[PDB]
Amino acid sequence: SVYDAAAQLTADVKKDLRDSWKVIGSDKKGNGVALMTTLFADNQETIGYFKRLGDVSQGMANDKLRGHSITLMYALQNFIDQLDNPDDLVCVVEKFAVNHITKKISAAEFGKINGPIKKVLASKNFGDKYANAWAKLVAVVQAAL
Amino acid sequence: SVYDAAAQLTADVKKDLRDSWKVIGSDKKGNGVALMTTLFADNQETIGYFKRLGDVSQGMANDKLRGHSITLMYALQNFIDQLDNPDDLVCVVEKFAVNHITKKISAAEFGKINGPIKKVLASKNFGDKYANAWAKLVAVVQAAL
Ligand code: HEM
Ligand code: HEM
Repeated sequence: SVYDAAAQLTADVKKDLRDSWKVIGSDKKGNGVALMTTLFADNQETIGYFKRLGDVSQGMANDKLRGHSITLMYALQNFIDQLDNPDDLVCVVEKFAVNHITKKISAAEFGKINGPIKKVLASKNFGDKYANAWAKLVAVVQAAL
Repeated sequence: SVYDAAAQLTADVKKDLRDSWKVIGSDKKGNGVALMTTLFADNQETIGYFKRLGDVSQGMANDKLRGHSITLMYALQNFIDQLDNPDDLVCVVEKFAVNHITKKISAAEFGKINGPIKKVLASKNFGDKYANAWAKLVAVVQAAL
């Protein structure tokens, strides 16, 4: 239940999400591409889903990948801004869930983003505490897939 | 090209876009839904394109419409944040252009959003000068359609 999952975002979890987002969200292009390249490097079996982006190994040089990556960061910005109201968080999460359901992305595969998030956070000195907080947010999307 | 349309956005235009967005972008749920409902009221012929959202006459109560509207405002947030780097603005604009091209939305049809934007801007007392500035930003997207 996406609603029960949203209920797991306690005061402490929301605080850690906001605090870390303040840093990671400051460079959407840089960290956005970092997230995607890490996903492709650690889970090569997911590259096939991104055929529209062309050669993803080009990273920042790939205009389609850069556009996609920046936009992805605004989806996270959206989630963070909706933390105050569970009803609004759920409706935006379901909107993005549909985008992935159409691309045939399951809850299990969506969860493969946790590894990359932990790595990007770690490179900014945010440890497991923050990685686990973000895993709870990702879990809300997984509940809608 | 799209680059040309973006590179032509002057300092004065960017100033008006940012100043007005500070206001209309401050209430994404409220102004986002207002934009969509106004589009449906003045351009009823577009209602059919949004069948995935269900009964759009339900307004704010429609969770699918609310989720869509909030997300639309983040696409605008994206554009506004990329104003000073045409290269980044272009790649994000082309990304969203693809979303509409797949939905069979022509450049002329995309331009129908100018009416709703002008009305929402006016509701906050931003006049024709601001409506003209936004029309120039919409024109960047039209260059990709
Ligand atoms: C933090 C997690 C993630 C977020 C917030 C996110 C966000 C997004 C956004 C905003 C889009 C654009 C939707 C559109 O306009 O069609 C997108 C597209 C896509 N996402 Fe994700 N995504 C995430 C994780 C993943 C993962 C882990 C996979 C795959 C294992 C995945 C697969 C896809 C695919 C295949 C597309 C379509 C790309 C294209 O053809 O343009 N996403 N995602
Ligand atoms: C300020 C201008 C506009 C912006 C920034 C914008 C933004 C968006 C965004 C972000 C999406 C979601 C993309 C996706 O996840 O697939 C979307 C979907 C869509 N847009 Fe727009 N849009 C604008 C104007 C228009 C206009 C004027 C029309 C119609 C004449 C239109 C028709 C559509 C349609 C049919 C969809 C698909 C909705 C669905 O089935 O989920 N858009 N738009």
